[PDB]
Amino acid sequence: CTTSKECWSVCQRLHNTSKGWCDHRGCICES
Repeated sequence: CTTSKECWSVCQRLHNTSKGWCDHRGCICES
């Protein structure tokens, strides 16, 4: 990631979800 904003196009481009934020384990994916 860069910040929280690179987890907004991660599971939206893989699955069918929306937003996210970045922790030090990876990207969080919220619907």
